[PDB]
Amino acid sequence: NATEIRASVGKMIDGIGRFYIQMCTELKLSDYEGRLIQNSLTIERMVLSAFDERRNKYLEEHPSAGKDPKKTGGPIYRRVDGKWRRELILYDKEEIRRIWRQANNGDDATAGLTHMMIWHSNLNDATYQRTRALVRTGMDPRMCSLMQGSTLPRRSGAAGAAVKGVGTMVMELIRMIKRGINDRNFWRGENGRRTRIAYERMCNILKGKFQTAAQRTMVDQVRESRNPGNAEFEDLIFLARSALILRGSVAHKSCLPACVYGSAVASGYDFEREGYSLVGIDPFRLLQNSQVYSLIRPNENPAHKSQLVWMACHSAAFEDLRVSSFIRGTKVVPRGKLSTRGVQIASNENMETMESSTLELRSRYWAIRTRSGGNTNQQRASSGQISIQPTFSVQRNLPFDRPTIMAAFTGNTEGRTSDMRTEIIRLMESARPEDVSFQGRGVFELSDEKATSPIVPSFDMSNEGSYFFG
Amino acid sequence: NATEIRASVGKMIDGIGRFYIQMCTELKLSDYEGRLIQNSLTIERMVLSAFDERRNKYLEEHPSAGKDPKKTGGPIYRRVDGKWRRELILYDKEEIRRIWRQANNGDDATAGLTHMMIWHSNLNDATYQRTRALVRTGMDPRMCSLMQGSTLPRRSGAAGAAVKGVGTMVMELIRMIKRGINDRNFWRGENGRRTRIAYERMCNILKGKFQTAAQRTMVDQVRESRNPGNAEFEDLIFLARSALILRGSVAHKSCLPACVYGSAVASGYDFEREGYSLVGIDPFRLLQNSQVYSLIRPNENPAHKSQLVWMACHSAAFEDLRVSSFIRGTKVVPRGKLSTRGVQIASNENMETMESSTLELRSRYWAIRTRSGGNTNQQRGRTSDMRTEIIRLMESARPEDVSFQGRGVFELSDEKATSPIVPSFDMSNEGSYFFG
Amino acid sequence: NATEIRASVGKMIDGIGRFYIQMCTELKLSDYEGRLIQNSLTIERMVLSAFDERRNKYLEEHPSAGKDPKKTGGPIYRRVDGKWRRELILYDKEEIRRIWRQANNGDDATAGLTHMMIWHSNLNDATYQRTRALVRTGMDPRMCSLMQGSTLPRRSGAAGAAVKGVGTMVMELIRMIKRGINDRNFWRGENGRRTRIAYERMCNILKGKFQTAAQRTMVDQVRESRNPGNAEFEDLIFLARSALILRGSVAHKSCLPACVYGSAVASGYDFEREGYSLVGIDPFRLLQNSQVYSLIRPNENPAHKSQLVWMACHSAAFEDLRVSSFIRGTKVVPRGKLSTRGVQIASNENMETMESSTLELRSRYWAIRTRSGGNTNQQRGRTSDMRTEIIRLMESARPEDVSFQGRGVFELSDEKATSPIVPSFDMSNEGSYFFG
Amino acid sequence: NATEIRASVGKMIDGIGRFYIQMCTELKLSDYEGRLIQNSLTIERMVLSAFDERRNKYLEEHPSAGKDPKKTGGPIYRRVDGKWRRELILYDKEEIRRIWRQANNGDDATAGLTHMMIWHSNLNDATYQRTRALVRTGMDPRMCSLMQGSTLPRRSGAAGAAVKGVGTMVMELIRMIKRGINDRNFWRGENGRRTRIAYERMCNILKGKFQTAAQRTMVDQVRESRNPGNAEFEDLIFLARSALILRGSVAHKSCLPACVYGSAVASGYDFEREGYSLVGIDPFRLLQNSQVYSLIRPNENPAHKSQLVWMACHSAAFEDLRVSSFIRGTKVVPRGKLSTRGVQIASNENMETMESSTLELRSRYWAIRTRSGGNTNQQRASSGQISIQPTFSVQRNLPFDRPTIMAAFTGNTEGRTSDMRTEIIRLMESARPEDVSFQGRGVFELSDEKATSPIVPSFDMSNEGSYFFG
RNA sequence: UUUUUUUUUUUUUUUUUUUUUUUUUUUUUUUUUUUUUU
RNA sequence: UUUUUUUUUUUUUUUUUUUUUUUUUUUUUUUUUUUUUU
Repeated sequence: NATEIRASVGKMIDGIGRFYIQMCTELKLSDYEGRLIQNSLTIERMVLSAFDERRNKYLEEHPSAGKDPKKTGGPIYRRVDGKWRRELILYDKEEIRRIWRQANNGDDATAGLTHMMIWHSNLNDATYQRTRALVRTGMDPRMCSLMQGSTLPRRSGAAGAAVKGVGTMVMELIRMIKRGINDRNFWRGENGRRTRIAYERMCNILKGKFQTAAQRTMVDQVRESRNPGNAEFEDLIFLARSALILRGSVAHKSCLPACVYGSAVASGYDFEREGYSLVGIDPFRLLQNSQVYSLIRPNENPAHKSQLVWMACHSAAFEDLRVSSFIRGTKVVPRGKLSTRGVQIASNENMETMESSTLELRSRYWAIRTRSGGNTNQQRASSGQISIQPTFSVQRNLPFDRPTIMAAFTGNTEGRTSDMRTEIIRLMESARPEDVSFQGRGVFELSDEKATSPIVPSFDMSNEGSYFFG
Repeated sequence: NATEIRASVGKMIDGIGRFYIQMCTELKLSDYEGRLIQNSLTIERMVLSAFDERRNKYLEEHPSAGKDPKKTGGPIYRRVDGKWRRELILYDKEEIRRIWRQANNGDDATAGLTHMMIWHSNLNDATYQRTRALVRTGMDPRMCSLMQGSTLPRRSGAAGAAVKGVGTMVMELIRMIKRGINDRNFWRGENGRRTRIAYERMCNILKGKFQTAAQRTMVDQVRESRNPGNAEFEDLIFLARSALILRGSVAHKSCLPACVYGSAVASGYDFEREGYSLVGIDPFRLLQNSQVYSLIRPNENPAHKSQLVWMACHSAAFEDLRVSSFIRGTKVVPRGKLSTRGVQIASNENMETMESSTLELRSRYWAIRTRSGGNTNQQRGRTSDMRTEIIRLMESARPEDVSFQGRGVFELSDEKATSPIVPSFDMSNEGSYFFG
Repeated sequence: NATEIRASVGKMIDGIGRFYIQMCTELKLSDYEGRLIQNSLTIERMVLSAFDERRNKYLEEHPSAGKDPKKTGGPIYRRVDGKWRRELILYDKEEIRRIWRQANNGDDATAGLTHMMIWHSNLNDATYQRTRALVRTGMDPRMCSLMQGSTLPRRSGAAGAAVKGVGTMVMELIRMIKRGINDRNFWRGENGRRTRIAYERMCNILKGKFQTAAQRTMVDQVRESRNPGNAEFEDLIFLARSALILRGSVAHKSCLPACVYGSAVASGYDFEREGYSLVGIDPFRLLQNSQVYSLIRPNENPAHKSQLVWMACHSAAFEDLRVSSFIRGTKVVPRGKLSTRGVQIASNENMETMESSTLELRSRYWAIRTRSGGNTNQQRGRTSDMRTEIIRLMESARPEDVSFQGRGVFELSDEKATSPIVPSFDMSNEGSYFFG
Repeated sequence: NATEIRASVGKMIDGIGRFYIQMCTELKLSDYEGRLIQNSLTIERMVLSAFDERRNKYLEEHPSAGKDPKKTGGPIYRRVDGKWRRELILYDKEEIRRIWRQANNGDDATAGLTHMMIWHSNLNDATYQRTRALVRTGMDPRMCSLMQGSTLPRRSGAAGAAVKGVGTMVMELIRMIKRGINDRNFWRGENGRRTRIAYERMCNILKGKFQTAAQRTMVDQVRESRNPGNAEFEDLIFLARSALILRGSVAHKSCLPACVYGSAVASGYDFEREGYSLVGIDPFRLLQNSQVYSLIRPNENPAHKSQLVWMACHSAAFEDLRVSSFIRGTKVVPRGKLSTRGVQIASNENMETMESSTLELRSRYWAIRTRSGGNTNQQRASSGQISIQPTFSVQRNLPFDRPTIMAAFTGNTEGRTSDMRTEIIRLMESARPEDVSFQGRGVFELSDEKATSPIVPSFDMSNEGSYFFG
């Protein structure tokens, strides 16, 4: 059943919106100031810093960074008669802990935490990607497309684990492998057992993420190494560059600004009654009647800022630019010529230059965002019979597929790293930049609610560039 | 003597046909509607749901699935002036229990039950095979050929046990082994004793099914493990992949549609007098003058549907395609390019698109279907030592060894197995593989 | 350092004595009634029934035994002008929980709980030993001497675990082994893991209790059996009958009546300041100026009752009678001819016959009670190979080997263990055996 | 609790009495004829022949003995104006089966069957004992005292098994041993397994019956012989002659004539309400107001017949004659000079000589009949310590009882047949014909109901003879 | 001439996947900024 | 200087027993009668 999931997510987002309402009440902010992305961003880093129970425990025993008992940051932006001023207001965690507890009807609301931290990961992926760490591990900077959910820490649950990219897992596992190579950390102690456990948990997340059997089997084989040394490093680099084309089925969770939920809840649009969805039309239509204000530099233009905000909201920064333009209806400028900077404001930037203005989020069309992959790799061992059974008593031969009969019996087991790299190469050669994907699905219009009739897009606009970076 | 067996099976099928006659009388169906496979299929799931005494006892204590006191399903298809309509008519078990009791002259007729449930297993094997469960147990999907009688539950008797495939038994035993591994279920209690008993019963069924001494001995030694753990899992997987070539002597019971028997009985062809057989010419000649109507989708073609129905009737879906074509006289299309779907109709499919038409069951020739193995086998401490002889026998095996010496395909006009004709195919590599 | 342990035990017993003072205040009992053992006994079963959190949780889900929400028993004995009357006054646990919490300065005082439950175990061992269970497990009734701390449940900590006898652990482990033999209880579930854990905890307690390397090694090897069946049963019976002579180093915790502590605390003798000890002179000198009243049957004599009470207080019921007589200065009658019964009074006994009188606890001498073994041990693939060395050590053992060299019995007037006097008994065979 | 057992036995005897009422109704017998022991005796052999399901199955496949489809015997005695006549009326089993089924409220009433068959065993033991079979097995005729419950077949349950004597079990086991010696009957077949099972069931019944540990252990040891040959024969004969003095705790079930229950039930004395007991005062007071008529030969005297009937009712034929006389208040004549014959009438005896008269069952006193033994054997291994533990740290010896320490360790196990016969002989020598038993219990008066105050009997009447046979 | 046993929740939307899927903590990092520098 | 874990019904009439204890069938016997006879 899907009604229960819809009711649960509706209750969750209703609690989130009511917490936004109460923060607006408590902060004594104006109507316009309640529609600013920066305030929600700072408040949500406060949120994560209050539920980072692991870091809370680590910092209680580590009283450093000067005045840091329980309070961090808090750069609240406020309006005086047109001008803007930032105040470093410090909030302790504990009162906000209870205000959450009262906001979700006595519950912890950790799922909502996962969605906000994923949405921060989405905005981070949209704005800046780290080839710095990608080459710190030595991997080439060609794979920036697989840094989805990179900023997400381990503390997130299965829902958070679903949206993390393959390359994010590759980076996380190489970090552990390099740490275990630097020092003899895999001893029989509890630390070794726990890092082992986290390792197989991340690995079965990986093998769940993939779709074709060959990569799943080679990930299974990679596990057989009890002592991760150097060979597994290139093994999993080969895994990553195979996933470049043999991409994993990674979900795309549609989270929206802290305000958008608050404005919707304030108007009385209860999500529990009519139901809510995270993949369907829902986050699209809530943005159809949403007003958002944002802060812009004197050199920054708002036209690219709105498009980057739409990137961050719908996590489409790693998609084809042409498709995003089609849903937008307007051309989406790649990051090469974006005359804008990061959404977040540096702590040293002055305030006389800063100017607030609206953001455009309206899109002409809407589409479903499933956690599926492209259809192209379909040529190997077609599932079929190997033996036959005599039904009629007729003097005839019994056809046996002998060369596979030896293959099943071989000797011990089967499957290797380079052996399977051979089929990786074969499949890559079979792959073409022409294979059309997502057959049977199309882009839909806003006026339709039940997915009745789509329109098939068709682009012949040469080589405008389907590459957000470079 | 063979006359007594023939008389018994003739009486049984006569009772079955008379029950078909009475259901036709009671359902107020027309002559054409009495020749529909779907009606017989639904009625026979009603049959199994009425004699599933174990499930009856389990569901009486488990009142779930909404309105389910005694009645399940019942999608009866009916004609209005060319068009078709399904009615969800619910029948309770008990009245049909007594109608059976009166249909077999006061007897339970459990053997007939076994043949109908086997025929459902035959149609299921013909239509869809489950690599889903085959890989749920982790076994590779290369052995779909040994899923014969897979849908058959344990409740069937020895006659039902004869036709179940080796792979079906492998799946059933691995299920029990995994259940005993998940929890400490082999205690000295009655449950452990009874599952133990069922285990040796299934195992001596297995060792009866095989023919060569080596596999019988290794099955004997697999029994010596009082605690089935993980090693026996690969042991019996090796047994299965050895039976891939060293196939077991599994019977092929020739059951026919619920209607075919009813039409034959209605015409007055008493089977007790002239005798009946389940392996010989009998089910062939009854189909020589049988008319069958069936329901077909607007995209489905009837040409492949008739061949699939012949598969289901004669359980030849696991045989060589070339031989089935020879008896048919027409080419039999493998499942790779069958532009058809399952015979059974989904509960949500609309009725304006559905169209009824005849099915062809005539075959140019007839052949005996014995429960023997290929002549190639006659030409040829732990489990691994015997695995060595398994490997050497597999190496000795060739894809050239001709089997079934001294037997041939026969013509319809002959009744006493007088003179056959030797077939000979040189048509390259058309493909002797129904799947793939 | 030993000062911290002395301060801790002094604080603990001071809290216990202050709780006794407050119960005397709250119960409105007279001065004489505050010196009765029966009242303290009933109050301390109330104590254990209030901290038996496991049983509290088990009984909250199990509302049986009629009126048993939170209150059990409570047979308070009171005096009217010489005569005696029992009232079944029921006290709930929770208020006494907070009165404890206020009695130990906001602490739970679980250690004191361990000492009171051990002292109940000491009195139980002094009064009655169960050959009933000893033969329920089938072990012979010759080993009644190793039933020390038998009544102690698992809930006690390491201090409680120290005083439990070897035979008590043998009984507890055989109970678990028989339970695991009756049903397949060692599955991979959490229950099996937890019983496994309790098993190695009890086993390393066992191997800590022993002194010679051979028995420690054979206990180590008994662990190697992942599935405890029947062989381990006789293996650990052999372990027990080896510990009959190769005794384990089991402590003897010197706990005293609930009143004795209360009278001492009431007089103002703070134990924190001057320090307190559980093994040294301390419990001896507190009894040198302690007055105790007790209830006696019209047929029971008080002379044997006082000696049995001294047994219960100092846990000397399993020691040689001659030594206990030497410290007493008077002959100690063995249980064979004790014309007395159990200290506790049956729920049906009438009250007109019951008579209260003093008890004598004065002893002429005092001695240290260490958790060591006899000096005789220092003078000296499977389980059977080590059983061979067990047999040869038993043969090397003699009933003549004198133990405890370098230590002696001391006089009361000395406080710092200056000069002892060596005892010497030549009084034939008076009988060094409390039972039989 | 004892109330439930009392209610169950009361319901059972109420059903029995109501069945007696209905048989009196159906047989068209007079009031006097309903108080005849012979009619109840014949009817109860009909009862056992109707529930002997094993024999029913054996005789259905064995149609012999002429006219014997379902009907056996049935010598009903009737009065014509003073004279007596027997009619061989044949009743089939099945209708009486349903009349029972309706008499116990839809139940089978097998327990009542056990009590009636035990009461037949009691009367048989009172009247005639078989030294014929006792010497057929070769055992001497000195042990006629242990033939209690000898006629009881195996079909009885645990309640029936409790009252069977030790010698009865000895005879039953020797029969099986001789059968297994004559032919190789202990094969691995089902028959051998089932006779094995019956063997250990009879043996743990035996070891439950005994009281002293030595005989229990030697019975345990006798079991260790997987192939019962000749040695076990003398082994169990030694067991029997040891039980001659070391008697087993065998119960004495107090069943009464078929009529006595019927007369009590007919008068309206419901046993369910006031409760009923099988060991206490109950069967005594029901006989205090019971009238019984019986058939007597022209040479037989009724005075000894009444005493023999009291023997049969209370199963006191194996007790001391002096005690039975004390409860009677009149001298009880031993079987040596009883000028009477068996209660049952031979099939050929004429009817002109037969005369009916009353029977006396009144007793001056009453006593409890427990399933306990005599107190005398109490001198062997007095349960006591073997080791000591040092409580005080004193320089002293550690007393160890070494000769028993070797005995526990010995080598393998311990206990034999002749080895234990040695302690049998020692105990027999310690036994005396003077040891008084049953201390703390006494004979009671009729007027008391709650066992308040007894009177101690004392006999100094020389050697009148405490031996019913000889 | 070879045979009707029952043990705690499954399945006809469909033909080779999906299963209604989840808050763990170990010795110093990061919002001056967008692909280097430590 | 060595430590509070919980898994389906027990126990203070009392000191070494008792445990509220149960319808299985395998090849020919027995009521002339009470200790022989086959």
